[PDB]
Amino acid sequence: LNIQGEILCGGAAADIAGRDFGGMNCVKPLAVVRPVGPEDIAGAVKAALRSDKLTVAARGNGHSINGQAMAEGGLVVDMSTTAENHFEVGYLSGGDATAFVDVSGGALWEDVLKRCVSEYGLAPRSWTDYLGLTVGGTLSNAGVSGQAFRYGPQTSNVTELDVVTGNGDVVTCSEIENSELFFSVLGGLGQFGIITRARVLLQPAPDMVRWIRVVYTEFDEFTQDAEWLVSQKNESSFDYVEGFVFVNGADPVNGWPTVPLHPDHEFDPTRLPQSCGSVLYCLELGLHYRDSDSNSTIDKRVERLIGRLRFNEGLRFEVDLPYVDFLLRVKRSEEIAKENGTWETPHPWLNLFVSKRDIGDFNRTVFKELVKNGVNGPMLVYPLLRSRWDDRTSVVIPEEGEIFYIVALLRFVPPCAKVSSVEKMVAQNQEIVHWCVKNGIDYKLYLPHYKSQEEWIRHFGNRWSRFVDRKAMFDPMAILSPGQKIFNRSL
Ligand SMILES: Cc1cc2nc3c(=O)[nH]c(=O)nc-3n(C[C@H](O)[C@H](O)[C@H](O)COP(=O)(O)OP(=O)(O)OC[C@H]3O[C@@H](n4cnc5c(N)ncnc54)[C@H](O)[C@@H]3O)c2cc1C
Repeated sequence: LNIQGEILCGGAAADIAGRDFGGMNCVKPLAVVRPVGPEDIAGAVKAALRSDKLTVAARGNGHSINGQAMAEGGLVVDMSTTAENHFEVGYLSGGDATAFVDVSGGALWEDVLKRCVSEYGLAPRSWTDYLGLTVGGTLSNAGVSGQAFRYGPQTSNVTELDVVTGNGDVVTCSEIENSELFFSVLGGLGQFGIITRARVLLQPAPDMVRWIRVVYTEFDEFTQDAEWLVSQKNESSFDYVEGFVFVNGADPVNGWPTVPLHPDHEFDPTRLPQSCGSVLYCLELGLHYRDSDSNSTIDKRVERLIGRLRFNEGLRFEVDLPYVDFLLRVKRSEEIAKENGTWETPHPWLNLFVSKRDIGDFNRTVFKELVKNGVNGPMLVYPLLRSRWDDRTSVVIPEEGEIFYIVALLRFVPPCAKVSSVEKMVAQNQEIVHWCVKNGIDYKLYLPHYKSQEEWIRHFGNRWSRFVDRKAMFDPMAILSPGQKIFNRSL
């Protein structure tokens, strides 16, 4: 290995690369690599290829839950040291997106957002909720948030990547050049190569955002309205659709206090009808607009667009704050988080896609019964449109329906809870997964984590052969991101 950066063994370095946000694994590698670029990364890969047991896993921000970015006794590539390696904007006359910003696979989304807006007036159009995540990390899964119904997830918003494959080759790919690789890497859980650069689409950045949260007590009403809103003609309705499932109680972390947006308007439960479940549903909406716009004009447009929603009057919270605060709103929960001690404890989260034909059986038992007291955080569930997603990528979504729902229990661990707590949480996630498999629920996990081949073959379904062909082509010794646990390293 010939590297310009600094390698670290043991101590705090190995310690950190041995932990993640989920807090359930501490797998130590032989070393941590700091690549000053693609060659240092290819060096790491090739060392593993000649070696007897070393593997190779790129790390982004560590946000993962189950150790997918770890390499027991192998190499971890600290992509963090390649973050500022790219920032080149170009225009697209091809209609659709305006420009692009070739950015490093190691760049963080929040920093990208700031620089892009604080010097150019352009922004990517498809995001994730949390921005303290890397470009390569989210592009290796899908990158989903509230703009995906309109623009697809982040993997649908890249037009070129530089990748260091499991063969050690440093390559640039797109739909045209080295295409099978391009599509393999997108959503491919780090299995076919490390993403050092991505060509991320940019649209003109909006000025402002009207942030809305309204409340429903009836699911099929909340779900019918949500589907109706995301099914509207492009740019005729909102620019953000979200929402969750909170408990029908005062629990400041699981209940109605988690709904309002600003401190001067709180949730008055005396507006809820007597015949509502132990849980209510919030619909979360975001409308983009320019600061030159007259408030009376904007107010009239919002009423127009919300005029056909069946929520409950008197339980529709809203605020108008700048596009950038609206996008870093997750920093608001990261704060309460640290203030309450759980931002630091284990997070045995649950994330999944449950197609429309099956989301119904989910609110029935899961939300209203299994986790009716909440999981100590948000419980999202917004609809999406399969049409926006390209089946050429390595991504995996439900088998049937032009509309599927993204799911995700944002489980936290109160500082009090015994360690037995995290076991019951994991156990309950496994149970939900069991309940879905046993009832033939067409669900698939997002950020999937399985420990057996038979679970991975089922998850990939008819695309398992393709996932195997791509592996045999781009990482035949199976040295890449072995922590995903889909393929075992070569003997
Ligand atoms: C509270 C909370 C909220 C969340 N909200 C969202 C959300 O709104 N949207 C969303 O999409 N996700 C969300 N997630 C999941 C989260 O996005 C991921 O764990 C996180 O983005 C991982 O990102 P990372 O950048 O740290 O990379 P990693 O955790 O390191 O994960 C990416 C996988 O890719 C590999 N990898 C890392 N960098 C590269 C690279 N450059 N090239 C190739 N492979 C690489 C890793 O080894 C790993 O196997 C949330 C998680 C939590 C705990």
